[PDB]
Amino acid sequence: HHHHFNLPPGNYKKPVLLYCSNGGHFLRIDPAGTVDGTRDRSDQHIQLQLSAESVGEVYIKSTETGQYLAMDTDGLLYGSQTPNEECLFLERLEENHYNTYISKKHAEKNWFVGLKKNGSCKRGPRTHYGQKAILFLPLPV
Repeated sequence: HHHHFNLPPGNYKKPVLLYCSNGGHFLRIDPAGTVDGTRDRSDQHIQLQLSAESVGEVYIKSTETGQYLAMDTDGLLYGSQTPNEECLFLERLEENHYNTYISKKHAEKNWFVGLKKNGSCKRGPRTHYGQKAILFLPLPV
């Protein structure tokens, strides 16, 4: 393990919005496979369903399009039509409160899912422990 194992409470029984407190955006997976954040809670591409592959390891899927959130070899988030190794994330508790998602494939490099204040996704190498961009709260739909 390259990381701690403090896990968040709550389960995967229902779909959630992944809210980034950094700029106040909900994680959005566009039908074209594009990923970013939006502040519009009426958007139909921010509803996500998480599922556990192993304890603490999850897939994050758009309920609207069925796409899986994934992080590519250069650190960019994208929507994948099929589940692959780039779609698994280590879900952890952070600052005793928030949920963070580390790319399993690139866990040794500490590449996180994160949104900037302007709503754009952060590239894996630009993320790290301590940033506000990596902190999410799973709000009920």
